[PDB]
Amino acid sequence: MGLSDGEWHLVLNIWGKVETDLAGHGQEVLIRLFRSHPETLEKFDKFKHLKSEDDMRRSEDLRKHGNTVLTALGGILKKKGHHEAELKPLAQSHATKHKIPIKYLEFISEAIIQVLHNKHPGEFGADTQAAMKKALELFRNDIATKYKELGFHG
Ligand code: HEM
Repeated sequence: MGLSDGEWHLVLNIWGKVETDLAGHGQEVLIRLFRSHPETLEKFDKFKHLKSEDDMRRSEDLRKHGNTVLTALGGILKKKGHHEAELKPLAQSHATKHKIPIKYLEFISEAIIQVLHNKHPGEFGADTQAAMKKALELFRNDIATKYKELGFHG
Protein backbone atom coordinates (compact mmCIF):
# COMPACT_ATOMS: atom_id res chain seq x y z
CA MET A 1 0.00 0.00 0.00
CA GLY A 2 2.83 2.43 0.83
CA LEU A 3 4.71 4.50 -1.73
CA SER A 4 8.49 4.66 -2.14
CA ASP A 5 10.40 7.95 -2.04
CA GLY A 6 10.59 7.78 -5.83
CA GLU A 7 6.86 7.22 -6.15
CA TRP A 8 6.13 10.17 -3.86
CA HIS A 9 8.60 12.17 -5.90
CA LEU A 10 6.61 11.46 -9.05
CA VAL A 11 3.37 12.35 -7.25
CA LEU A 12 4.78 15.66 -6.02
CA ASN A 13 6.34 16.44 -9.45
CA ILE A 14 2.90 16.42 -11.02
CA TRP A 15 1.37 18.01 -7.95
CA GLY A 16 3.83 20.87 -8.34
CA LYS A 17 1.99 21.73 -11.56
CA VAL A 18 -1.46 21.43 -10.01
CA GLU A 19 -0.45 23.65 -7.11
CA THR A 20 -0.02 26.61 -9.41
CA ASP A 21 -3.81 26.61 -9.91
CA LEU A 22 -5.75 24.70 -7.30
CA ALA A 23 -9.11 26.33 -8.10
CA GLY A 24 -8.91 25.65 -11.85
CA HIS A 25 -7.77 22.07 -11.56
CA GLY A 26 -10.32 21.56 -8.81
CA GLN A 27 -13.13 22.89 -10.99
CA GLU A 28 -12.26 20.53 -13.81
CA VAL A 29 -12.08 17.64 -11.36
CA LEU A 30 -15.58 18.38 -10.05
CA ILE A 31 -16.97 18.81 -13.55
CA ARG A 32 -15.50 15.53 -14.76
CA LEU A 33 -16.76 13.79 -11.62
CA PHE A 34 -20.29 15.16 -12.04
CA ARG A 35 -20.46 14.39 -15.78
CA SER A 36 -18.85 10.96 -15.50
CA HIS A 37 -21.03 10.11 -12.48
CA PRO A 38 -24.09 12.37 -12.32
CA GLU A 39 -25.28 10.58 -9.20
CA THR A 40 -22.46 12.26 -7.25
CA LEU A 41 -23.88 15.72 -7.97
CA GLU A 42 -26.78 14.67 -5.75
CA LYS A 43 -24.52 14.91 -2.68
CA PHE A 44 -24.06 18.67 -3.25
CA ASP A 45 -27.20 20.65 -2.38
CA LYS A 46 -25.39 23.80 -3.51
CA PHE A 47 -24.65 22.55 -7.07
CA LYS A 48 -27.63 20.34 -7.93
CA HIS A 49 -29.07 23.24 -9.87
CA LEU A 50 -26.12 23.25 -12.31
CA LYS A 51 -27.53 21.40 -15.33
CA SER A 52 -24.88 21.95 -17.99
CA GLU A 53 -21.13 21.96 -18.42
CA ASP A 54 -21.17 25.65 -19.22
CA ASP A 55 -23.20 26.34 -16.10
CA MET A 56 -20.67 24.43 -14.00
CA ARG A 57 -17.81 26.40 -15.56
CA ARG A 58 -19.52 29.70 -14.75
CA SER A 59 -20.20 28.71 -11.13
CA GLU A 60 -17.79 30.64 -8.93
CA ASP A 61 -19.15 28.55 -6.04
CA LEU A 62 -18.12 25.38 -7.92
CA ARG A 63 -14.70 26.84 -8.67
CA LYS A 64 -14.24 27.82 -5.04
CA HIS A 65 -15.12 24.36 -3.79
CA GLY A 66 -12.67 22.83 -6.26
CA ASN A 67 -9.94 24.83 -4.58
CA THR A 68 -11.03 23.66 -1.15
CA VAL A 69 -10.98 20.07 -2.36
CA LEU A 70 -7.55 20.14 -3.99
CA THR A 71 -6.04 22.30 -1.25
CA ALA A 72 -7.01 19.62 1.27
CA LEU A 73 -5.74 16.85 -1.00
CA GLY A 74 -2.46 18.65 -1.62
CA GLY A 75 -1.80 18.95 2.10
CA ILE A 76 -2.42 15.25 2.44
CA LEU A 77 -0.25 14.29 -0.50
CA LYS A 78 2.57 16.54 0.66
CA LYS A 79 2.66 14.59 3.91
CA LYS A 80 3.37 11.49 1.83
CA GLY A 81 3.19 8.40 4.01
CA HIS A 82 2.62 10.30 7.30
CA HIS A 83 -0.69 12.09 6.69
CA GLU A 84 -2.72 10.84 9.67
CA ALA A 85 -3.40 14.32 11.09
CA GLU A 86 -4.51 15.85 7.76
CA LEU A 87 -6.69 12.95 6.70
CA LYS A 88 -8.59 12.37 9.95
CA PRO A 89 -10.83 15.49 9.95
CA LEU A 90 -11.60 14.92 6.26
CA ALA A 91 -12.75 11.35 6.95
CA GLN A 92 -14.72 12.61 9.93
CA SER A 93 -16.48 15.27 7.86
CA HIS A 94 -17.27 12.90 4.99
CA ALA A 95 -18.61 10.20 7.32
CA THR A 96 -20.90 12.54 9.32
CA LYS A 97 -22.08 15.85 7.87
CA HIS A 98 -21.73 14.62 4.27
CA LYS A 99 -21.85 10.83 4.06
CA ILE A 100 -19.74 10.01 1.01
CA PRO A 101 -19.42 6.33 0.11
CA ILE A 102 -15.94 5.06 -0.73
CA LYS A 103 -17.18 4.34 -4.26
CA TYR A 104 -17.57 8.06 -4.93
CA LEU A 105 -14.10 8.68 -3.55
CA GLU A 106 -12.91 6.22 -6.18
CA PHE A 107 -14.84 8.17 -8.83
CA ILE A 108 -13.19 11.44 -7.84
CA SER A 109 -9.78 9.73 -7.77
CA GLU A 110 -10.51 8.66 -11.32
CA ALA A 111 -11.55 12.19 -12.25
CA ILE A 112 -8.34 13.58 -10.76
CA ILE A 113 -6.27 11.16 -12.84
CA GLN A 114 -8.17 12.06 -16.00
CA VAL A 115 -7.79 15.81 -15.44
CA LEU A 116 -4.06 15.54 -14.76
CA HIS A 117 -3.58 13.43 -17.91
CA ASN A 118 -5.60 15.84 -20.03
CA LYS A 119 -3.97 19.01 -18.64
CA HIS A 120 -0.40 17.68 -18.21
CA PRO A 121 0.37 15.02 -20.82
CA GLY A 122 4.11 15.61 -20.75
CA GLU A 123 4.55 15.51 -16.97
CA PHE A 124 1.95 12.80 -16.40
CA GLY A 125 3.48 9.74 -18.04
CA ALA A 126 2.69 6.14 -17.18
CA ASP A 127 4.95 5.96 -14.13
CA THR A 128 3.68 9.23 -12.65
CA GLN A 129 0.10 8.13 -13.38
CA ALA A 130 0.70 4.81 -11.64
CA ALA A 131 2.22 6.60 -8.65
CA MET A 132 -0.63 9.13 -8.35
CA LYS A 133 -3.12 6.28 -8.66
CA LYS A 134 -1.33 4.52 -5.81
CA ALA A 135 -1.35 7.63 -3.63
CA LEU A 136 -5.11 8.08 -4.11
CA GLU A 137 -5.66 4.38 -3.32
CA LEU A 138 -3.75 4.87 -0.06
CA PHE A 139 -5.85 8.00 0.59
CA ARG A 140 -9.20 6.19 0.02
CA ASN A 141 -8.06 3.18 1.99
CA ASP A 142 -7.05 5.29 4.93
CA ILE A 143 -10.34 7.18 4.78
CA ALA A 144 -12.19 3.88 4.70
CA THR A 145 -10.35 2.80 7.85
CA LYS A 146 -11.56 5.92 9.66
CA TYR A 147 -15.11 5.45 8.28
CA LYS A 148 -15.29 2.05 9.99
CA GLU A 149 -14.35 3.60 13.32
CA LEU A 150 -16.92 6.38 12.73
CA GLY A 151 -19.70 3.85 12.17
CA PHE A 152 -20.12 4.47 8.41
CA HIS A 153 -19.90 1.51 6.01
CA GLY A 154 -18.89 3.81 3.11
C1 HEM B 1 -10.32 13.83 -2.94
C2 HEM B 1 -11.49 13.65 -2.33
C3 HEM B 1 -12.16 14.78 -1.53
C4 HEM B 1 -11.58 15.77 -0.86
C5 HEM B 1 -10.05 16.01 -0.68
C6 HEM B 1 -12.64 16.59 -0.31
C7 HEM B 1 -12.51 17.74 0.44
C8 HEM B 1 -13.54 18.45 0.99
C9 HEM B 1 -13.40 19.58 1.89
C10 HEM B 1 -12.07 20.14 2.37
C11 HEM B 1 -14.61 19.98 2.24
C12 HEM B 1 -14.98 21.15 3.19
C13 HEM B 1 -14.48 20.88 4.61
C14 HEM B 1 -14.85 19.50 5.12
O1 HEM B 1 -16.03 19.10 4.97
O2 HEM B 1 -13.96 18.80 5.68
C15 HEM B 1 -15.56 19.14 1.56
C16 HEM B 1 -16.90 19.26 1.69
C17 HEM B 1 -17.80 18.52 1.01
N1 HEM B 1 -17.50 17.37 0.34
FE1 HEM B 1 -15.69 16.70 -0.11
N2 HEM B 1 -13.85 16.05 -0.70
C18 HEM B 1 -13.59 14.95 -1.46
C19 HEM B 1 -14.51 14.10 -2.05
C20 HEM B 1 -15.86 14.29 -2.06
C21 HEM B 1 -16.80 13.59 -2.90
C22 HEM B 1 -16.39 12.49 -3.88
C23 HEM B 1 -18.03 14.06 -2.62
C24 HEM B 1 -19.39 13.66 -3.21
C25 HEM B 1 -19.56 12.78 -4.21
C26 HEM B 1 -17.87 15.07 -1.59
C27 HEM B 1 -18.87 15.81 -1.00
C28 HEM B 1 -18.69 16.93 -0.22
C29 HEM B 1 -19.74 17.85 0.15
C30 HEM B 1 -21.21 17.69 -0.28
C31 HEM B 1 -19.20 18.81 0.89
C32 HEM B 1 -19.90 20.04 1.51
C33 HEM B 1 -20.05 21.09 0.43
C34 HEM B 1 -20.51 22.41 1.00
O3 HEM B 1 -19.74 23.03 1.79
O4 HEM B 1 -21.65 22.83 0.68
N3 HEM B 1 -16.55 15.19 -1.29
N4 HEM B 1 -14.88 18.20 0.81
